[PDB]
Amino acid sequence: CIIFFKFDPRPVAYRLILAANRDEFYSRPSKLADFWGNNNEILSGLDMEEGKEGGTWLGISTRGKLAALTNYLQPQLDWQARGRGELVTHFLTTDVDSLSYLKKVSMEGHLYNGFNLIAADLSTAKGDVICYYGNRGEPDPIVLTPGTYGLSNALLETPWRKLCFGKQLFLEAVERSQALPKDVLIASLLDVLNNEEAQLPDPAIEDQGGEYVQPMLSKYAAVCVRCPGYGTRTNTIILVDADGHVTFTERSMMDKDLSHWETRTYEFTLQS
Repeated sequence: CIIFFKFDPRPVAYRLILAANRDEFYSRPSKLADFWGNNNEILSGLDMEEGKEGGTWLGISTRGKLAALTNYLQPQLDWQARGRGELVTHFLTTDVDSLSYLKKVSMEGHLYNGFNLIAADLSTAKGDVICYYGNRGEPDPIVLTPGTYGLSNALLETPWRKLCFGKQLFLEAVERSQALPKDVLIASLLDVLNNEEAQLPDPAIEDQGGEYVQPMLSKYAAVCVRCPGYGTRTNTIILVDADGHVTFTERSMMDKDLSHWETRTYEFTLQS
């Protein structure tokens, strides 16, 4: 997976520009993004793996909650651990602020396989807040300062070459698009997320992934990952403009087919 986001709580301009790839085994059942929840207020794709249905990796609510998760690359997993898909879902469905929520997750981080979690509260009145915690890094969640961040399958801002390369492409796309309609920005960011140029060698990927990543290395080290049976299945763009207007674009691989894709774009305004 790889996520880039620029956030600016005091637009002088977008409050949030987010571009994310979900990398996963192509066999894992998923539902394309649509609204769900008791008031139809949550927008996200959904995991449909048997026994883990309703988890997700990225979502936003019309009340302004946003969260995102990436797995931490490991040579071996604990198959008895709690599933990570509930971490985003539980934030989106409850009324706990991002920092308090991550503090509670941190107390239980040892119950999951490795993960990175971003949780955000978007409030046109109270001021946006974005926090970060991962259970393979420091124990305390942090409150992020405004800026442009990258997150892949190490920790926040770990300088994997694919992260550094993707971040520069992301920033260039934002700059190229500045004086143009939002459709150009979204198009430019979809192009970034489909860049398959591997950034190698990467000793950091090799060290963290051990033997597991060796047969994947030549493809894993790109923004858009194309491995046998595994790779970039979803491209998601989320824009929040200064007025709280949200645009959510999800492009999804269909029928396990690299030539079949479906993209959905939704618009809504953040509610107070």
